[PDB]
This record gives sequence, C-alpha cells and structure tokens, in this order.
Amino acid sequence: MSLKVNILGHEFSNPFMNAAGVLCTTEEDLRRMTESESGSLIGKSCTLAPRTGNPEPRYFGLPLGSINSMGLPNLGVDFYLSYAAQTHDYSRKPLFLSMSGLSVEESVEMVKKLVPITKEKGTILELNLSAPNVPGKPQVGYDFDTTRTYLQKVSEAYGLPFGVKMPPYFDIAHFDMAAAVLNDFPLVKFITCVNSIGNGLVIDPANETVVIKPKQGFGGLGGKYVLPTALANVNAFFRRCPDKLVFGCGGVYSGEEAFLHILAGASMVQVGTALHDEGPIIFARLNKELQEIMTNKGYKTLDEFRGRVKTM
Amino acid sequence: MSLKVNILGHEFSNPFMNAAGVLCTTEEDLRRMTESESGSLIGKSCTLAPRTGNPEPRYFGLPLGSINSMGLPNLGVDFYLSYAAQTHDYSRKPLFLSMSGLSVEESVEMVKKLVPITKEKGTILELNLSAPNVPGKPQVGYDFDTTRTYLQKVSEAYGLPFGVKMPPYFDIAHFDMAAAVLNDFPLVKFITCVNSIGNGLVIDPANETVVIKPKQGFGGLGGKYVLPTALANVNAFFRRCPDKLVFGCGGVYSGEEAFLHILAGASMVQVGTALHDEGPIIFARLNKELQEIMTNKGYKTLDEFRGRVKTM
Ligand SMILES: Cc1cc2nc3c(=O)[nH]c(=O)nc-3n(C[C@H](O)[C@H](O)[C@H](O)COP(=O)(O)O)c2cc1C
Ligand SMILES: Cc1cc2nc3c(=O)[nH]c(=O)nc-3n(C[C@H](O)[C@H](O)[C@H](O)COP(=O)(O)O)c2cc1C
Repeated sequence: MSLKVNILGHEFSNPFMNAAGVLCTTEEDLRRMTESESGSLIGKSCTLAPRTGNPEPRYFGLPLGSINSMGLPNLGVDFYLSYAAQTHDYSRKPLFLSMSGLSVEESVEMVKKLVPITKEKGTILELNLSAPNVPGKPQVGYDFDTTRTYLQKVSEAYGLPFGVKMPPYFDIAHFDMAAAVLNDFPLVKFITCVNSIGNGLVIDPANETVVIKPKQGFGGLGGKYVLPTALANVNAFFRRCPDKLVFGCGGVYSGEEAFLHILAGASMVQVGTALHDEGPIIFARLNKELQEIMTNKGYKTLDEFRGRVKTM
Repeated sequence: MSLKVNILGHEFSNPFMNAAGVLCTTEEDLRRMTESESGSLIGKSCTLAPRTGNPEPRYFGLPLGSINSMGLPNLGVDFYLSYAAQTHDYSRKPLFLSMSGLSVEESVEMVKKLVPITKEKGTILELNLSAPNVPGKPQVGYDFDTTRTYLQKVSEAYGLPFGVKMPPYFDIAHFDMAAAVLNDFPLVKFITCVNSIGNGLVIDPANETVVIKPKQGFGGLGGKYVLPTALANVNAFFRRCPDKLVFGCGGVYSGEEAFLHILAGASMVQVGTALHDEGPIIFARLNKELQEIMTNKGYKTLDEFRGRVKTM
C-alpha cells in the first residue's frame, strides 16, 4: 500500500500538506510542518514588505469550521525566500511558497526574486488570486481581465511552471470563464481549489455582536462549510483543465474527505481549519485513515481512484 | 411580544414564510402553507409554460442541509396567476409569486399578466435572478449588465413595487456593484438574500458516485451550509440599500437563526431546507422560539432590534 504522489518532478510521501496561512508564518511554524508526517508544506501567502495584518479578534473557531480576517500577516518575501534557500530541509519534503502581492507590480517583483531559488532548490510557486480579507482589495480571481493580466505578467517575469490559488466559483459560466483564462497560460501547471468562502458573517445571539473585528465582522469561511463547494471546484477544473493538476483545499477533517477530494480529481490535498484545530499530529491521523479506506476498498495506490468519481 | 411586520401596506402576523420552491408547487402545497402558522407564503418560481424539470435523482438531504437540481418544475404562470386570482385566501395571509423566466422576454410576458391581479388582490412579485439548476442558463444576478436589463424591462412592464431573489455574493466589490444596479430601480422595494450556494458537489464514499443526476452531480446547497453567507448578504444590502427592504433566506432551523437574520436587517425570514425536512409545523415552532428570545431580551417588537447587529 502506498500514498505516494509523483508530480512536479517530485515523489511526495503522501498527498497531504497544510493550507496556505495555517502553521506556516514563522520559522518555528515551518519547522513543525517539516517535522510532521505531511507529504509537503506551503509558506504563508507573503507580500513584498512585512505585514502584521488586521486587528483582534480576527479569528473565531466555529462548530462547523472557522471564520477569519487575518489580513495576510507575514514576515515579507525576503524571509520566505531565505527560508527556501537556506533553512528548509528538502530531504524531508518539497516546499511550496504562496505569493500574494496586492498589485501585479508587487507580484512581478516578488516572483523575479524567486527565480534563482527555484532553479537552485526546486521551490514551487503558488500564486494567490483569492485573498479576501484585505480591505479595499477585491479577489483577483473574480475579475477575469485582472486575472489574465496577473497570469501574463507573472508568466513573463517568472518564466517557470507555477500554480494558482483560486477563489470558489458558484456558477457554470464562471467555471467556463475561469478555465478559458487558465488554459491560455501553459506555465500554470496546477490549480488549488479553493480558498475560503469569502465575506461570511457570524453573529453571537447573546451579545448581538459580530465575532471578529475587521470589516464589520465579514470574514472568510473554512471547514465543514466549504466541502461541497471545494469538491465542485476541484472536479470542475479537473475536467476543464486536463493539461493541469488540481489540488484540493476545503473541509478536510478526515481520510474520508481526503478520499472524496482525490476521487474528484485532486493530486494533493490541503488541510486548513482542521490543522488549526488539531495541530500537525493530524497528518499522522490522515495518513492512517486514508490507508484504512483504501484497504477496505482494495486499492493499493491513489492512482486507482484519483479522478474516478462516477456520475449518473 | 409582537412578531408583526408592517410592510408594503400589509399586516403580516409574523416574519416567517416558505422559501420559493419548497412546499409551493401544487394547489395542495399552497393550501398547506396557507393553513400553517406562517406569516406569508410564496409560489414556486414559475415559467411561461409548464416544466417537469430535471431527471431523477435531483434532491438529496444532507446532515448539514440539502443539495438539489430541481430544474424549476412548475405548473406554468397561468396556474399560479389563477391561484392568486381565484383560490388563495387573502384573509389568512398575503401571497407572493416568484417568477423565473429563462429570458428577459419570457419574464416580461409573465409579469404583464400579474399586473391586474396585483391591482385587484395585492399579490406581490418576487423576480428570481438566481436560478442555478437550469443547464445552459447562468445566474442572471452574477452578470450586472444583464441584471440591469432585466430590472429595466420588468420595471417598465410591471410598473408596480416588486422584489428580487438574489444569488449569494462573496466579495465586497460585488456587494457594491449589485447595490449600484439595484439602487437605480425605485420599484425594487425588497431584496431576498440569498438563493442556494450554487453548484456544489456531494459524493457518496461508499459507491464513489455523486448523489444527484443532473449536471454531473452539481446542485444548489441549502441549510446549515449557507447561514454565514446569508447573514452577510442580508447585512451588506441592508446597509447599502436604505430605500429598500431586505428579506432573509438561508440556514434558518430555529428562532435563534431567525433572530440573527432580523438582527442583520431582515424584514421577512424564509425557510427552505428545514421546512422540507420538518413540514409546515415548523412555523408554529419558529414563532414560539422567536417570541422566547424577544421575551428574554426585553424586545417588544422586531423594529427594536432589526438591523442593529453590533460591530467592534
Ligand atoms: C487562519 C487562516 C489563514 C489563512 N491564510 C491564508 C493565506 O495566507 N493564503 C491563502 O491563500 N489562504 C489562506 N487561508 C485559506 C486556507 O488556505 C483554505 O483555503 C481555507 O481555509 C479552506 O480550507 P479549510 O476548509 O481546510 O480551512 C487561510 C485560512 C485560515 C483559517
Ligand atoms: C427543493 C428546493 C427547491 C427550490 N426551489 C427554488 C425556486 O424555485 N426558486 C428559488 O428562488 N429558490 C428555490 N430554492 C432555494 C430556496 O428558496 C432557498 O433560497 C435556499 O434553499 C436557501 O434557504 P435554506 O438554507 O433555508 O434552504 C429551492 C431550494 C430547494 C431545497
């Protein structure tokens, strides 16, 4: 039995990694992810300069998941580049870096700095097109003209295979429009579906008050809320972008959800809210649970069922 | 305490009604809604000609809500107009009709027929801009140019106060854009937030198969999945459209959820998945539970706390 994944020139021990933003902001965070049983890890979505993010409280755990408006707190691109170049143990597992400049000009500058490190170390880029908690900045993925600009400029500046973190789409027309843009950029090798369901609102009935401070309580939803949306996006892009990989992100708490993501077409599976709740020990549990499901169904590899969801 | 709502010249006994599509397709359905303790009712989203809708299975109840791809099965506009004109007991409660033509032309033809019945009986129009389960028909509400056309032509053709059923939005820029369109049409007196979270996917791990037949398993999500999205949309439009009412729809299972909707700014509160689960007895329960919360908090009327959610 094997959870191994062969993509992007690497052998991943298993399909699991952290979702960008969870357990990956500091050196200590990244150490714990590297020491975990995860198949990979991704750094916090970074900007050209450091950010401390939004005021508190900006995170609230829910029965059915989480709401957050973190506001992209990060140590700046130079920190994560230095981590990728000097600190990270590539013998343990491959490294992704998430980059989320607040303009195309910022992104271009950032990805240019990554080029030499990708060439030297093999660090992988995930371009974030769906940061929903920065006041005054719309999610790039919801504007297909802006998305096309970003992909053109980053393709030009970076010039190596990279991936994109997409916001969730809720309309067949949007899947079609999104795929049409993505399919025009051959350097986009993977699509991560999905980021948080943006701009939800949670109110405490007792004090009649919102539970987070930023943006009048509006924040991104994660966890059990997002699983059906996540599976739909994974499967939609799996079918619409056959020349690209799809990574699943959203609502993974168990091997069962991981199995569903992979069945829908996911190559790798990212874990956000559940990891925030449980800590990096979750990866050991997820490996065991996924292996259990496969044993019960008589599958030896992930390849036996990846993307083999049945329709009626 | 009083649950009464006084809007559009009508007295509503309480803020509760069915969500369009649930318990409102047939004459018997509408009878049961009229007999219930609900403050109002709305007819199934109808088309110019009858429709039998999508093939089976097209509905699946979930632990956390529902997925459906009904495909607007309805008896045609003539049936609902006849119900509104001849059958409905207006002494029991006011009636809304939902109209969901698959083109602006169809919608215009339908609303023209309603005009004399509105004038005579006081039937209220909810124009559906968010039908997500018709193959080849995108949700109108996600195209602001198309939305503007619909509101223009329907405003002209109907010429009386009406409301709109909106799809959920997930970006602040979209709230701004939607509100800019809506605020140009003074005849739009209410906004219903929200329709289903469109195009989710549920997969059964046992048989590795999607749970509904239409559109490769893709269907609208309702129930516990949608509450934070619903509250966000209600509050966003409550603040952006001060010349209009907002109706809340999504994730109502209890008086507590109803309270949150009203706190967010809802005038009426619609019940979909929970009503499908429980039957029209739910309306008696909802009245009791909301009265209890208001008694506990010392609120004499809904107007004491409507839209008075606190931010930090
Ligand atoms: C605290 C927190 C921080 C996050 N930070 C980022 C981030 O920096 N970049 C990003 O692309 N997504 C970020 N996300 C979104 C997650 O990567 C993920 O897409 C989302 O939480 C859905 O997965 P889940 O259901 O497992 O939580 C963050 C989510 C949380 C809860
Ligand atoms: C079986 C079913 C049929 C529906 N039919 C319609 C419809 O005809 N028109 C409409 O605007 N919404 C329709 N909806 C959406 C609901 O009106 C409502 O917006 C959605 O279910 C969210 O509310 P809930 O969380 O209480 O279910 C339907 C939903 C379900 C579950």
